[PDB]
Amino acid sequence: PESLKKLAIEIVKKSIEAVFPDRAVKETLPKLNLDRVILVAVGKAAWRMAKAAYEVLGKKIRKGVVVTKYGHSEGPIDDFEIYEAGHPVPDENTIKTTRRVLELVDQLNENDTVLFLLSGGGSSLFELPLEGVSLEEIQKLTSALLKSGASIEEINTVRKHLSQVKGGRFAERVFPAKVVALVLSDVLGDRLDVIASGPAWPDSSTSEDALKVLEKYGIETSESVKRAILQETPKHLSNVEIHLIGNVQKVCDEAKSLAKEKGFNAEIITTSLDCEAREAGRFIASIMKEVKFKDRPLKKPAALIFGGETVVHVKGNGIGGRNQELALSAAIALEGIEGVILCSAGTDGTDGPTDAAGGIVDGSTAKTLKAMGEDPYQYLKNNDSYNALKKSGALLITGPTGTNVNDLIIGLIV
Repeated sequence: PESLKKLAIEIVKKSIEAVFPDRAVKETLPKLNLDRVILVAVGKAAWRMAKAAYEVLGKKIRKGVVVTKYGHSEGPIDDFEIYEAGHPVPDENTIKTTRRVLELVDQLNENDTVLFLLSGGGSSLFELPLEGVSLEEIQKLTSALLKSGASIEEINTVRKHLSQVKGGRFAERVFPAKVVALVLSDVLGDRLDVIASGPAWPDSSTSEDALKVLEKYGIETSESVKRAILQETPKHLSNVEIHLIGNVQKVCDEAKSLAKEKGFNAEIITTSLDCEAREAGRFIASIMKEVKFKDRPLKKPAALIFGGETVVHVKGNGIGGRNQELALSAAIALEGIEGVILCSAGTDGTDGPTDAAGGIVDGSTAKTLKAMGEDPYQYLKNNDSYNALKKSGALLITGPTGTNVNDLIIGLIV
């Protein structure tokens, strides 16, 4: 009873380890046989990904540079240059460090290779406007577009046409050298045209597209900006190889195999979960009830695996997060059923603005709350999932993982 809870926590903890930067790199990079390497690592996981590459390659790296969030770097790595910069918004340090990265990659020859180690936050952490466009203008134009209700693709079209590195321009500067990118994806569906706005990915959108977006949302812009946009972005790239070394699929696969390794009939139901968090908790609960009482779509002992990135339409003023709402909603749906554990987790280690990664619940959780005089629906209505789970000993606390590939959910039935 106690032990099944422990079993699911271990599976969740060990599944996430499969996408820690160190292990993700070491399980991929050696197979690629890289030589004459300039290492460029950008992202919230930049420092650990760089350290792991150094250990694989050593002096085959001729120069290394690291840009990550303030407070994220963990000291020297041989003689690599270690930098930190603005996130979630780019600042003067972003400009400085990006400018330095372009000094490291210009005038390389066909025989050289850039090892591009990429994780979350790269739109903010990797940026240098085109000559005559200001960072402020970029900050302001983005915010104007968001507020006006522009789509992420429309924001992206405009951003790529204001930048020296987005929209494939980075790969274009590395030319004639090769780009081999290792990507640790925090974007659902691992869309490389969106991840960091595709600095080593061709930009299918045009200057015309960018200007039509601004016109569409009535956003006024300088002459400087409009004539910066007229410089078309690379429509094709010949010097790039991309490998996804971490994403939500890898994490689901590892949980599937860890679960099998423990005697469970295990399957992945989906890795593209994106609906409302509380409604997803009920759907998953309904599947668990099918297994429990009808022994399908898996026979007991069963392990159902889910991955994705749910959302919460915030109506109240509580504290919580998507994974904690998904768990709290499920505990309501599973009240009174023996033999069921559900465990949800942000692979961050951080669900909402909290120290918890998610929830760990069963058929007693809701009645533990009722027996204390609390009402589970009221915590959910008020978006106060964190507190409901703390009161019933159902918070999953992992700590920061040093990675982010969205959400893992696991349901066990016996």
